[PDB]
Amino acid sequence: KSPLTYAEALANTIMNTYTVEELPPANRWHYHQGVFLCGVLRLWEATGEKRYFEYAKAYADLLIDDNGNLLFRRDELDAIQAGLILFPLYEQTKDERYVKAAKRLRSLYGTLNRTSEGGFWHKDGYPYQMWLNGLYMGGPFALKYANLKQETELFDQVVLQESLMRKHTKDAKTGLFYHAWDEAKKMPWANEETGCSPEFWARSIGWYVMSLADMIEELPKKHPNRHVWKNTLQDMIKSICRYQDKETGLWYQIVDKGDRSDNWLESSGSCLYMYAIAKGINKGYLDRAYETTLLKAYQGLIQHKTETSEDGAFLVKDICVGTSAGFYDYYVSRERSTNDLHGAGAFILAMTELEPLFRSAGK
Ligand SMILES: C[C@@H]1O[C@@H](O)[C@H](O[C@H]2OC(C(=O)O)=C[C@H](O)[C@H]2O)[C@H](O)[C@H]1O
Repeated sequence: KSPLTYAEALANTIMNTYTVEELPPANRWHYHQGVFLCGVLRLWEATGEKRYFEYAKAYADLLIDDNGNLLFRRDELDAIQAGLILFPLYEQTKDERYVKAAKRLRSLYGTLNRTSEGGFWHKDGYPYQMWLNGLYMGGPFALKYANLKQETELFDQVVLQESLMRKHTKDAKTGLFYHAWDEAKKMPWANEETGCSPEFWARSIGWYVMSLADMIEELPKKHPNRHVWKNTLQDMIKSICRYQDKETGLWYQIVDKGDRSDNWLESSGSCLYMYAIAKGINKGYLDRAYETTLLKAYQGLIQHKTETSEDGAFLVKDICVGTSAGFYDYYVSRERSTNDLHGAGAFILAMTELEPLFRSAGK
């Protein structure tokens, strides 16, 4: 029941399930594998087991050639996320192929379309729409690159993107942030007055809090946002925990509507909150009192969402598949999948930040 034990169990199950050539979407550079591999590389640093490092490197090498060339969806913030695996790979090998690949992804920022205030469109196919998920897809990578190449322009970039998102999607009443915002107000889900989508979808908010929790330490010392983001995170975590499931300790697909019978407890979102809370506590951004909420979620997660198959495979169920911006009925109707990379990555990542607290609990 130690966090890392489950993390390795799930990691090995996924790796045994897919060769790096099969890791879905097969032979594509995408954030599905990106988040899972970020988890795998984090587990590597925590255990020192070379095969976690080698598996991640295998996927990178399948897509990045001898000259650092990489094929990717050029209009999506989503394409940048996997770039996060390039930093630990480069730091360990010093192979310039990874820095060259990272530069191709970093060069995308200047080619992307933006809203009138400068917020990146989530994709070319989603004109003038900012989705919370985008903060994680393009934020952390930008800061990691900023520190690697001493390009301060990227600090301002992330600060702007984050402020624009919070400004347009944060709900005063609940403290939760709406999934998406359409400056053009052309999408059917765009509120005629605010331009926001109608629901608080767990994972989207989860991507946001994990981002804040990880990006604070990347900012230069004394940076104005070290305090802005810490405070934003405290308020969001406070808001989020107000909706934790009293019985299971988990969170619902649609955060603020757990009473509805068509709603349900979703795994990846819960894990992302667990990660942000654990991370926040370890870095001193959140009151250590949150440890109980965290350990309660861990208990419910393992108890209600995990099991081992007759064959010995560790399974995490109720992970929502890739999802777009929409209405309530669309969100609750999303396919629930077992070991979907969205959830596997979130699960493993959460276990790596949880472990430390788990071992110092009571001290
Ligand atoms: C190409 C597919 O586009 C969407 O269906 C999904 O990606 C979106 O949803 C999510 C998510 O966390 O569910 C994250 C991305 O930021 C967003 O673009 C699929 O995952 C994509 O494969």
